[PDB]
Amino acid sequence: MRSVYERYLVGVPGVSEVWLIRHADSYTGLEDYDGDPRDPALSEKGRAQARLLAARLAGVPLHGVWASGAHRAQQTASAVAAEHGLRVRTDARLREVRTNWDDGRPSELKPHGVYPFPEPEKEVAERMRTAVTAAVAATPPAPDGTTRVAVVGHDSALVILMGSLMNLGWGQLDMILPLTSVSVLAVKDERMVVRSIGDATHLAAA
Amino acid sequence: MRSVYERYLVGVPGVSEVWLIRHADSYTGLEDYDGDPRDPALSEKGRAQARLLAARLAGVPLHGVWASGAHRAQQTASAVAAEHGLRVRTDARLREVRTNWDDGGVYPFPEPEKEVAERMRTAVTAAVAATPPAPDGTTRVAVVGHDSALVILMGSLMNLGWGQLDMILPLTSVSVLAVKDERMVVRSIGDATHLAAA
Ligand code: NA
Repeated sequence: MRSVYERYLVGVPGVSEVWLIRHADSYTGLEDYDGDPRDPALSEKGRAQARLLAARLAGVPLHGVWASGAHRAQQTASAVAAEHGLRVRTDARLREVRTNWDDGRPSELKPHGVYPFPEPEKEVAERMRTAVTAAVAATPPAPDGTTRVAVVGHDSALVILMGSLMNLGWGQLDMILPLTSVSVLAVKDERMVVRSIGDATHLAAA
Repeated sequence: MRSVYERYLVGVPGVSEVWLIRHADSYTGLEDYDGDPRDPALSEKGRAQARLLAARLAGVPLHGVWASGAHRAQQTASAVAAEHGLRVRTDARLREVRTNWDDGGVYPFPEPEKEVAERMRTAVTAAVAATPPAPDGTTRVAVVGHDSALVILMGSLMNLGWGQLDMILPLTSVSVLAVKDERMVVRSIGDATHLAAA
């Protein structure tokens, strides 16, 4: 009967938490899209979100911080890591789904919910899952209590990961992850379970 | 994108926030509750969770606090409400789904799923309508309820059936809705990160 909470990773020894974080606001500070548009820094707004996120996470025990190689993810992760004495570790498997088609067009957003991206959903989920597993594997276990790892990534890849863990097809999990939102996973080896999704309540304060 | 944000009410102006909260731990002290097991107070562990939740929400503008008539919901709501000088308001429509059969995935309850969703959605709408708008900013109402009825509401708002939203809401978790009269959108689900705070 409690094989149902073995699959829920509840009351199970050696469960780690992964706090999936969408990066903060970018496209560069809005004097104009002044810098290199291919890898923009956080905007002035995004820098403020990243501060509120880093303050909220300052109060939590944290044992590793990972990000994609995108500047906007790195800069969000760096604010978080600095509150804890951690390095940011980088993994290309956390990059956003490929959105541009090779023939010249961008990815549409059909209402139906047929998956619209040129990189297949199962590929995105597999690299995201592998990254999450590898990050936990790379983190020494917390001295007391739950090993916790922050992972800073990108909206569509994060939702694709969470939907795959929840057995929900593209667009069934009909929500948009806020910038600097926190979604918590529970991880025990290759078992991985969604605990919470999309919380950006630290943006309510300021 | 313009149409997107209108679907999700993100960037739409007159949207209110409803922070749906599962009540804190109860059935209270020991194997043997010394109290009335039909309507238990929070446990020692539940009072601690409620303190953490109250400290988390102390820094958020809040304009109203509602709960079911269950003691464990009321006591959780009271701890939140006390940080803002608010009165706890009570609505029976926020009660847990009926769990017991009159005689004694597949939806397991005698109270059908759609009725639970309807009374929960109506309660949320009525609470927002009962809250004077914020002086400046988003009007925000905390609503303390029960795990199954909360998940049924969120699933119904996302056109998911029972079991598709395959999550259990932690005790004292916060799930945020965006509300505009009859439009109502799930923005976050199940966050109990204040219980990690050392
Ligand atoms: Na940088």
